[PDB]
Amino acid sequence: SGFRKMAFPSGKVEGCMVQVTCGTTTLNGLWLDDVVYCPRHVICTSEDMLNPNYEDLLIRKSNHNFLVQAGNVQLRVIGHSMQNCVLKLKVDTANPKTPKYKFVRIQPGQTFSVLACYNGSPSGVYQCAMRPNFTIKGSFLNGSCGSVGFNIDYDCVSFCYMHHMELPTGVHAGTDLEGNFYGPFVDRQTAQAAGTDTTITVNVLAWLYAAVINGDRWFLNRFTTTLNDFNLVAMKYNYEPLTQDHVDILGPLSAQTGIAVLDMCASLKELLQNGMNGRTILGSALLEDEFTPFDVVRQCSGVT
Amino acid sequence: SGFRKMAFPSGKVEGCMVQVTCGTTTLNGLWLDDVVYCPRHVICTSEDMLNPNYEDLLIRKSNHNFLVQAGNVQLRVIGHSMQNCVLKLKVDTANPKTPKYKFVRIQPGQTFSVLACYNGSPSGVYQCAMRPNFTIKGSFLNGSCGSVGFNIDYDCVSFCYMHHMELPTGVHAGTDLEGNFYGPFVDRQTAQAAGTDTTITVNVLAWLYAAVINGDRWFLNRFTTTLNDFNLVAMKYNYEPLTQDHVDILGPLSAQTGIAVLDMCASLKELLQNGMNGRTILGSALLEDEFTPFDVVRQCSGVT
Ligand SMILES: *[C@@H](CC(=O)OCC)[C@H](C[C@@H]1CCNC1=O)NC(=O)[C@H](Cc1ccccc1)NC(=O)[C@H](N)Cc1ccc(F)cc1
Ligand SMILES: *[C@@H](CC(=O)OCC)[C@H](C[C@@H]1CCNC1=O)NC(=O)[C@H](Cc1ccccc1)NC(=O)[C@H](N)Cc1ccc(F)cc1
Repeated sequence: SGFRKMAFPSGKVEGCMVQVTCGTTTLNGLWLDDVVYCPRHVICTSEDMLNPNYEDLLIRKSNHNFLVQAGNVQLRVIGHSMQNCVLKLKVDTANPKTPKYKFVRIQPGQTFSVLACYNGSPSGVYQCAMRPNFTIKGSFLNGSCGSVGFNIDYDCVSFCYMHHMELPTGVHAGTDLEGNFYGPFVDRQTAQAAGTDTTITVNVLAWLYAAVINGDRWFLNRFTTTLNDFNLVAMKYNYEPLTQDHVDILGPLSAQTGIAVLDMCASLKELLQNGMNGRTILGSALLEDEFTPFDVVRQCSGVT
Repeated sequence: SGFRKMAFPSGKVEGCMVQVTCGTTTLNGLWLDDVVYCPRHVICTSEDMLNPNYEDLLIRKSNHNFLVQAGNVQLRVIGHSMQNCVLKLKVDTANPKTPKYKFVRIQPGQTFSVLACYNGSPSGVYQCAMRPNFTIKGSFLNGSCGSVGFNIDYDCVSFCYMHHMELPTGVHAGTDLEGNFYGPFVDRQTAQAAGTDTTITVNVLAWLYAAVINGDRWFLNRFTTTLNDFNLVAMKYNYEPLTQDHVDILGPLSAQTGIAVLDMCASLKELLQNGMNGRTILGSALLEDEFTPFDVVRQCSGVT
């Protein structure tokens, strides 16, 4: 029993992290086979911030202008190209520690693990959700760009995020590993705003199931509701509408606990309208929305 | 910016995890050089658990009663012995992935990362604190015994915890890697109770500094206090006394924010006496006590 913010083991990703330096600028890269992927803003200076001419900046760069180090050991760059907002540096040594991997794009509300790195050295691992406004509430400092987010599906590492920037509101934005931003963001220093965020309803319901599995049941009465009645309340509290698909994905948790999905919706409706009245659920005094149904299963079942 | 529950990168520990089977009973082991360490209750059956006579059980077994697997490769056992509550199985091959390591015994209030494993396969990593009552609030299912906790100091893995059992209250108990339990617990299935738990004051103060660094400042007041005055309030609310060494460990956070520790104590005193009033600190409606001053520095400064 117990429930924690649990990340995937990070070893397979740690072995792929490198440092990329161009001029005075250093950030992280992801070394897979004979290519290093990193944010293309490594080729910028301060003069280029508002309107970087990335093609111009890259044409002026040779392979020798890129300094790639793995564990502070230099790899030699033998080619360079741009894909969207990512630079792809071909190196003359393939990474013998490359895991089976895929590049995936995650959907809003889904979670991933982030390996926070500085100067090619991993600092820590934590769990993040892609918010409905396509930002993440990460933990990143200067030097962290090129850190990646990932999930492990079976034995495949599914890379889904590469870190690029922090908005003034303290949230984070980045790309998939093909260099396309999540959300309405660009890698130039225009003033950019995220949309109003909302609460990920299906994930709150999943977390309430995790509480029931762990014995924290005080919020469970034998109440039930309809999907439409629940959504009329959810919207008053800035919760995402619940669809029948979301109901379907909660099936395994409903199956384990014996609590129908719309009964849990009724419990959540009561928690929203009346509050938690000083009580905690799974150690939190707020309703938590960064655990997916799969996250709860995997933690409450022991998948490896 | 940002602040998450962040674990250490787990790759150096992943390479040490093995599966140990004795008859029908399987759990995890830690493979370092040519020794595998695991909980000694692997040698037990149902009737042993009231009062396992572990010396008898161990001496009557042969090396061939132990099946150790690193992935799918079998490691032949060439000796078996017991140190306190840990079994040491000498194997015929040294682990080629053995990191620099130490076995350390951590003090109450300190944090560590847990690599939760099943059948020798890592499943996830999360951060834990040793509670003042010498239990941990972990996330463990059947098959997780032998999972370890650790910190990474420089490039040395400091192993501090190996998982053995769950108390009826839902909290967890285990040993250091010398096989000595934290707290008064024993590896017998008997009614065992943890003493009252208290809140780790120095950690709450570190988390309030993390909040200020991240721009949450509403709870700051203009007052100061003394260690003696504050400690009268701490004991009213079941907080651990604050020591001068705790004040000094907070100095790096005081230096970064310009808020004296005793000023922060005065702010915490008001939070304990009035609560939060439907406001939040770092996205929580409770005072969080599982981040040490170092965890905040390491995260808010980018230690790798
Ligand atoms: C990574 C840059 C790096 O490591 O390379 C050289 C050391 C860094 C990460 C953030 C710093 C602090 N916390 C972070 O998450 N990113 C930047 O500094 C980023 C560079 C950039 C990226 C894309 C367009 C323009 C500049 N700059 C910023 O994050 C600041 N906040 C400026 C900014 C940029 C874009 C916005 F929409 C708002 C604000
Ligand atoms: C690990 C055991 C394992 O993997 O062996 C393979 C068959 C497991 C971990 C707990 C399972 C569910 N969540 C956990 O954390 N440990 C046990 O099952 C443990 C075995 C044991 C260990 C030491 C003395 C006696 C039995 N048994 C228990 O944890 C239950 N809760 C019984 C118990 C034991 C000791 C106490 F103080 C209170 C309750």
